[PDB]
Parts: sequence; structure tokens; C-alpha cells
Amino acid sequence: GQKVMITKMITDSVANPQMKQAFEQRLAKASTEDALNDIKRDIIRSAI
Ligand SMILES: [Br-]
Repeated sequence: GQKVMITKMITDSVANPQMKQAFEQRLAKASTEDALNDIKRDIIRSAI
């Protein structure tokens, strides 16, 4: 159930609303395990 999980990651982690909209556009347009890991990787980094 990765898309729900990563949508919640974005909500929790990304406070800047433009970054949030871009990640959600990114997430909506990806579906493979490779693409999802790369989005997750950038969400994790963005909170450092
Ligand atoms: Br956007």
C-alpha cells in the first residue's frame, strides 16, 4: 500500500506547500518500485 504510505510521508515531512504539491504530482505519476524508492529517497533527504 505504498502510495497511501508515501502520501502520508509527504504530509508529515514536507511543510513547504509548493514542495508538497510537487512531490504529490511526482507520486501520482509513478508506480514502479524503482520510481517509488527514488521519491521516498528524496522525501527522507528533504527533512535533513
Ligand atoms: Br507542482
